[PDB]
Amino acid sequence: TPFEQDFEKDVAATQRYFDSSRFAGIIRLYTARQVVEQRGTIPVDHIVAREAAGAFYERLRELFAARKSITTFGPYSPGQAVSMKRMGIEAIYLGGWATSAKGSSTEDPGPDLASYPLSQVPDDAAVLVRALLTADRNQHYLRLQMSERQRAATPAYDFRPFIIADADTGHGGDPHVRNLIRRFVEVGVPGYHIEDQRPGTKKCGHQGGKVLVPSDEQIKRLNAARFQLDIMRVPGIIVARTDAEAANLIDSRADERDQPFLLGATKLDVPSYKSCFLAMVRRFYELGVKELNGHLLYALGDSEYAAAGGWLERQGIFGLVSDAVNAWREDGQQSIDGIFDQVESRFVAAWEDDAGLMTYGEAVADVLEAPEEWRAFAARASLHAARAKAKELGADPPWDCELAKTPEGYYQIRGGIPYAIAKSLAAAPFADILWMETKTADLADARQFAEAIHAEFPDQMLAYNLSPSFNWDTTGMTDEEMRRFPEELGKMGFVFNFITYGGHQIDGVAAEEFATALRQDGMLALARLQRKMRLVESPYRTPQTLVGGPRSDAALAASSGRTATTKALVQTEVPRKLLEEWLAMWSGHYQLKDKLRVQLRPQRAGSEVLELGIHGESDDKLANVIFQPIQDRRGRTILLVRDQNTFGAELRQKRLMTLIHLWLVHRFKAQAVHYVTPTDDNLYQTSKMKSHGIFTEVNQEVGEIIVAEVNHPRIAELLTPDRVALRKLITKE
Amino acid sequence: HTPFEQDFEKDVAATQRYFDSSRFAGIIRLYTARQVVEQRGTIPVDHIVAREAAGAFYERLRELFAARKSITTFGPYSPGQAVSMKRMGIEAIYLGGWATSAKGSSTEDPGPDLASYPLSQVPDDAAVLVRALLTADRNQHYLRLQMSERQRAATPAYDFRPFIIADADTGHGGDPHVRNLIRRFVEVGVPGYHIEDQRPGTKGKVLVPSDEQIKRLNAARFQLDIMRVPGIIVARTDAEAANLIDSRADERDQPFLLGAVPSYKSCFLAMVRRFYELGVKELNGHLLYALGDSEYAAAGGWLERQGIFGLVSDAVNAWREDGQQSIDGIFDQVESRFVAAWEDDAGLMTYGEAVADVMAPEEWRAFAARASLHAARAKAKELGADPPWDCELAKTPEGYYQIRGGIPYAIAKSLAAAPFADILWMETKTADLADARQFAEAIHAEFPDQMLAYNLSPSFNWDTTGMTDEEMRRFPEELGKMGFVFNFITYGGHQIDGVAAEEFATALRQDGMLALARLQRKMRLVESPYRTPQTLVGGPRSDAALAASSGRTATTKAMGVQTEVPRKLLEEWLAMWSGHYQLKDKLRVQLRPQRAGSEVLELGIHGESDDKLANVIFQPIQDRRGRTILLVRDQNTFGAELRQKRLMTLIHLWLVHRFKAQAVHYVTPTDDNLYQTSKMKSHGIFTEVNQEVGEIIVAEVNHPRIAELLTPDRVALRKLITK
Amino acid sequence: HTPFEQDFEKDVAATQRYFDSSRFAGIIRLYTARQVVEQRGTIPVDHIVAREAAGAFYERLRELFAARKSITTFGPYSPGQAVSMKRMGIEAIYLGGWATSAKGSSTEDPGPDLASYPLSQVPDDAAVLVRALLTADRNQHYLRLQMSERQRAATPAYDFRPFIIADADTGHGGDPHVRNLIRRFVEVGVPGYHIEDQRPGTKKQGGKVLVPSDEQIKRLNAARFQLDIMRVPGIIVARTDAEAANLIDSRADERDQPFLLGATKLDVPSYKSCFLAMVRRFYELGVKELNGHLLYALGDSEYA
Ligand SMILES: CC(=O)SCCNC(=O)CCNC(=O)[C@H](O)C(C)(C)COP(=O)(O)OP(=O)(O)OC[C@H]1O[C@@H](n2cnc3c(N)ncnc32)[C@H](O)[C@@H]1OP(=O)(O)O
Ligand SMILES: CC(=O)SCCNC(=O)CCNC(=O)[C@H](O)C(C)(C)COP(=O)(O)OP(=O)(O)OC[C@H]1O[C@@H](n2cnc3c(N)ncnc32)[C@H](O)[C@@H]1OP(=O)(O)O
Repeated sequence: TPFEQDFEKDVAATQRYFDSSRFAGIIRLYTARQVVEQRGTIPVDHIVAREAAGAFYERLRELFAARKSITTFGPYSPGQAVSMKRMGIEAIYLGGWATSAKGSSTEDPGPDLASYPLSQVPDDAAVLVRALLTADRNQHYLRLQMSERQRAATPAYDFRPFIIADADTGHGGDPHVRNLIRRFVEVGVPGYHIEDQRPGTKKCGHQGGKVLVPSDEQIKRLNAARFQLDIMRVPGIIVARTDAEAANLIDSRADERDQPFLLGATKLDVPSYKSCFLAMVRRFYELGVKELNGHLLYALGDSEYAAAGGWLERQGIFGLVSDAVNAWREDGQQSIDGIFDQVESRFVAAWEDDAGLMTYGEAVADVLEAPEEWRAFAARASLHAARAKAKELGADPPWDCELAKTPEGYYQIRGGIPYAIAKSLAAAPFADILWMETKTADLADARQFAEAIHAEFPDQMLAYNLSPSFNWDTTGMTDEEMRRFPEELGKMGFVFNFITYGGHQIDGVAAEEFATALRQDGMLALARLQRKMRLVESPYRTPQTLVGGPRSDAALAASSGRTATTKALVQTEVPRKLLEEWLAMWSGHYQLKDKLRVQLRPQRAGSEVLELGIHGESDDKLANVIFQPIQDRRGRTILLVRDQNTFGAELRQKRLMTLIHLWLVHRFKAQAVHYVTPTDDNLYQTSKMKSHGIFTEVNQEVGEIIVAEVNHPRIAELLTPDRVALRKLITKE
Repeated sequence: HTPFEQDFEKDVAATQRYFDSSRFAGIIRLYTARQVVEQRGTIPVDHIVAREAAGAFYERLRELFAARKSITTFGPYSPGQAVSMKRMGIEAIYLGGWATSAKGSSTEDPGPDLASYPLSQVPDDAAVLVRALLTADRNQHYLRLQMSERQRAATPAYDFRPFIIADADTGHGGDPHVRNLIRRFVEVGVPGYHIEDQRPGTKGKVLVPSDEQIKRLNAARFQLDIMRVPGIIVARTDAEAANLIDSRADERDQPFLLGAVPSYKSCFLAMVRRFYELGVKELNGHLLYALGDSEYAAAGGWLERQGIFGLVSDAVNAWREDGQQSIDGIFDQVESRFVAAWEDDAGLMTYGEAVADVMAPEEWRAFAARASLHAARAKAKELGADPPWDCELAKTPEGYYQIRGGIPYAIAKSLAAAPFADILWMETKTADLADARQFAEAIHAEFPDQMLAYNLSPSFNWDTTGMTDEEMRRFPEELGKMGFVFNFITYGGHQIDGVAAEEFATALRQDGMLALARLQRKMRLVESPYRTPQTLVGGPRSDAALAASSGRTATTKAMGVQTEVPRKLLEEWLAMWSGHYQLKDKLRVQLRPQRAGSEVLELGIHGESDDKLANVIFQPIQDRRGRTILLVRDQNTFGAELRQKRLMTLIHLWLVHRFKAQAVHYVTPTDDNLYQTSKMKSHGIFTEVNQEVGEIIVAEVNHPRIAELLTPDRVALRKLITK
Repeated sequence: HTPFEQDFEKDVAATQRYFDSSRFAGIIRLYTARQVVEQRGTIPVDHIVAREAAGAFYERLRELFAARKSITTFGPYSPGQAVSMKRMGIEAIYLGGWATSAKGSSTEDPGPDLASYPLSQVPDDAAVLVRALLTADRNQHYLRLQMSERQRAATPAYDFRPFIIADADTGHGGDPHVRNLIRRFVEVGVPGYHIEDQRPGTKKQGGKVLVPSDEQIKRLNAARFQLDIMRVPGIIVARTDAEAANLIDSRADERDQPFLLGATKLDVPSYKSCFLAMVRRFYELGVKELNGHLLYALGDSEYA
């Protein structure tokens, strides 16, 4: 029947899609049929996400093969996202941290607990996608107005939405994951990252209490994600993150893959950690601190309280409680917060110490005093399997992991890179990119991970996070090592590397500076910003054009049939064009035939150190000057020159650099020029420039500094608009 | 009287007292206390955030108005920016439609400021700011409770009250739209709102009549009264730059109406039809109208006589010559010449100007300026003047009347609105104190107590004004003197957000992770809260919440380097110095940029009273190989009795160590500077010292001697201080 | 011709064909194919739900028009009601501002039909209906796949295509507002929209204010422009409220001028003057409540 044919057709199409190279080495826990059953009859098409996912994945694969990588950050505004793409960053990251910090109209801003509605990050992403798509429409409108030559001169930016957004833990089970993924796709996001934490379990300001889930639950999240993406015909990029490097807890011991990393007590005559904790709290309560009534949460038996009480007595913890409660009364019954913390820390240490906390592998290893054969077996063995092997070998050490459980019921695990590897390997067949969460930026830790993964999956693309809070200047790395760090990640197969909430940070610094500047220097604060924007030729210079006014006018013209009523320059800096005209004379006299362009930008971003460059038709830098203007206390300006070049030998001793100096002196109203660590050429140059009368006086501490005082009469003479004196200078008359 | 009637009378009385309070002195309501109470229903509501903010914010503005002072602010583009400006000590916040338009939302594409977003858009934006501020306050207060009383007197507490004036555009329609818009602002906690006298969706600037503007303001006040919020209503006029108005009905606008030949409309459509007929199919705007043959004929005749049809032929030929591309540019050329021709021939002027051409001259001008059309005609006919004047003839195709925009019209509008508004605001493009004065003086002549507001366009090129840097610095203070109490850089946040993103993206591609290192260094130097971002967003208070929620059962415990030479080092050296010369004064070291975001630093030594005893304004510079030089531009040991005791030598030792300096350059040194550096050479701090008297000192650092002095035993250092 | 120029010319040609298709027979556009393509940018988008619904829905209406037949429907107040009426075999759905006003939202108090809600309000309502219909279809189709061939022939399959004509009120302002409103409808899958010739925020029998025909036409043209950009052949319904209207906010348009009322006894003072004078008398006789005259600055001569 037509009905059956339509079905078989889509199943076949879906099957081809499944079997395409895109999903090589990917396992699905469902059939093409199971996907088509969900799709209904009325066509839908999430084209933005579909096309973005394709190009973005192909591009990452390309960079993986070349051992290169994208290095990006999280934009905190649509403007920031559009800006990054102009500056030529290929892809964008969007994180839950910044989403948490920003809040919304109904969500108070706060810490990254992923406590917002699951719609929060997609809602944020939607703004970025609309910003990018709009930027593209505005760019394309302007480019249509341009001539072919203008189009080859002005650059076209790539505003495709290559985004990998934060899906947190999935915000629940499979219905939550699918809903979350659906919301991302619908707004055009092609990439999503899911971590192996338990939801609503995150702590701030502690180096403890990070709770993982079993690997089977993580895998089902990834599989659920893939299912949803398949239904929607979007080849979305699934990033599987593990938090196992820094984790201490897991909410279940059911999965065999996690059981090697379970910690347990070896001294079994010790009472449970839970019992001992609650007994300690109950003692505080009984001694009269009514505040600490946490024990009322549980219904623990008298036998357990007794046993636990005995242990706390022996170890002198009950002693510390008495002392603490007495200190509490002495102070005069104030916040117990600080005093309780003191006792708890000492209690935890005492329990850990006495209980003999280790893995089952470590426990059986102690009884065997081959050693290294066992470690390898333990690391890949379930609990039931490891016990069987040990008993066969005549080892049967006392080991109980139930005894080490927290009050909530979370089991303790040995966090570290080995555990991160174990988890990531299990997840590799269900994910396109793997990511080990890290606090510390360290290439050795990254290598350990990357090598272990690639040993079993040579084609597995990776991702590396860079915490904005991590103090880089405590690593002891050189500036040059810091510069190369992103490239070193790329070499190890980490293709997508991100400064999570970079946008949040730069947004803050900028607001602080401008607010301070406005109170300090009034409207000069805005003047200085505007100057900065003109120098780098920022689009924000003309903000009406930036947001898309030209295209909007066009729309109004179309809407109104051109009936809508539309009827009713002072120089701020010495223009680059002036030097280009001088270089036209110079190029003429020496008969060079190369049209010379002048460029003046900061040598690096947001630097006071400028670089003037002379560029040929091939865009080769013929000459340059790296300098920085400095004012004295009265506002008198000095040009400080750190480097200069007329790179071509056959362009030297023709006063090319003298023309540049004349422009720089005029542009910056310079009274003097200081050359720091001059060369021989520099001594010869400045001495002759003194003879031509550009400088009145020239002092030279050979090898260290040249100080050249400007001859203002002679500058004025050369700058006369008739260019008589200037023509003589160029021709050497 | 029944309980029902008593409850009513009570609230009416309470509402009447509220009406009559000094807060609303000189304010006219077009409704009674009864009319407000009958809207309120039975079930209590309380918009406390907006209510309390409005009270404090209004009192504060009144305070600043009487002292001839003012708040100078900008529009934050993020909740972080809004919280930041309050830390930096800015008292109030502006929120504008421009930035809201530019940002967009999950369902709104970002774009130009046409106020084409849903009326909920700006309130939704404001809600984030209010929540950010309220949360900042809760986080601050939590931390301050943990502090001791001496820590609380040491650390400063910032004011995070939501003093916001948000953009209500044109009101987004009639009274139901205005009330809905105001309601949405109040519900999210905004205490101030600004409404302009434009026609919606016309952003060629079209005003509305003053009666419509007033009804918007009155509608706003009504809604605020219902909600028991003494909200700050800002009445803006766009009449300074306007050319059109969508009605001639209001008497207050009639003095500014321009009037005249065939109608401007007929002549325009005939011109367009000619382009169409000559073969430019693109220009078919004439199909919008059903203009009669008689009108087309008349209009055609006029265009022929004046040679406009001539210009069309020429234009269409140029269009074909180029090769039939966009007519946009060519049509504009012709339209401009056409407009000029029509204006010229029609004799386009106000009715006052028309009768003036035909009682003294100056007596008439004064009468015309305050007279309706019917009134001005009556007076003229009585005086035996009856000039030909038709304003219908000058109407645009849409039907908008033409008006004489300018500061005089802005004044006329603002004066009519003054009894219904708390703050008046003349929209301006150009920053100009003379234009501001003209406005301020005219308003204050009739309303001495009327508070004003001044907008500062981010796009306005300040360096084209010809003002000095010092004049630019004083501009905000000069506004404050003329009674402009609230002055704002509309979308400042948008601009600074952009520059920051450009720089960091460029920095990241240029210097990799050093781009982040440098940002972090900057944050440490100014001691920014963003240094510890976990604390900033409110982690400490969140942990407390988790402890309460869990009864301290939730597991938080586990089982199984100096980045810069610290200021403290110098403080310890100054403790030795203070000791030897027996000063009782504990000396504090401060090193911040001399002005915001500058490479030029200022090290300052501060006493217990926070008086600056000494300072050094310097800036580190690298050569091409990375070698560092300290460039000193100024230096002071301000107290004469603290001089020649090697105070400045200790500071230099620290600066040289902190910045790994190989040399020190002093630019435009004084005599004291020559004496100082010469003696510092004798103590061995410098190896060589060259001095071009009055111009520059170059001092090369003696690394052996620096290392010696920095030895942790401080033997050499002790000798230096005491000798 | 460069690849850039070729891609442009291609889309303009495609757009021109679309313009000239029979679908838009007798329809005037005040803009060119070029002016539409200029707006579209580079990155593909596709509003397929609205596009396909618009096609089928328009063809079906044309069919019924030629047969002198019609769809008789109502406005569903819930997604359940919308799905239900399709089961009962009603072909198309209406969605009105009245019900949207009466229902309110999480931030909008329910109230009279003044179209004072944000312009996003009715599209937000429509989005629920479209999702309800699309979901009903997916649920139906899932069950029908489980059924045998015989069962399929037995049990009827309902048509849950989103044939909706939704209320765009007056356009909620000028062309930017209309285009934004239309865009929001299309994005959620609505293929039909109705725009009336009233002045916004003017609704109250009597006191019904119309706008000139040139302004109404520009709304419709602005709507068409937006639909063309988005490649959706959307059904534009032009409503007139002129049957019961008494007022118009301008006399500029020639088409309305035949219907203008005027005074023939010219020795009578203006209606405005007489109204304000009446109110001022109440005020002067001591009713302080009636101070509406303070809104205007009417001269002494006019008051006299
Ligand atoms: C700035 C610093 O602190 S680092 C030192 C700068 N950079 C370098 O040393 C890199 C190598 N050097 C160079 O590239 C070039 O020689 C530069 C940049 C120093 C000078 O560039 P040029 O284009 O040659 O300078 P320009 O032509 O303006 O020279 C000005 C005068 O000095 C003369 N001059 C320049 N270099 C020399 C030389 N090596 N020997 C003799 N005379 C010289 C020129 O002939 C000219 O005088 P003239 O026209 O009367 O003969
Ligand atoms: C920095 C520029 O670009 S120009 C700005 C210069 N600033 C001023 O002129 C402001 C007023 N002057 C001053 O405050 C001083 O010049 C300052 C800034 C040097 C501060 O002075 P001090 O804190 O006394 O500097 P300090 O004591 O470290 O001087 C180092 C040596 O020079 C000596 N010295 C300082 N001033 C004098 C002087 N006027 N005459 C002789 N010797 C002097 C000191 O005694 C010391 O040597 P000694 O103790 O072995 O004899």
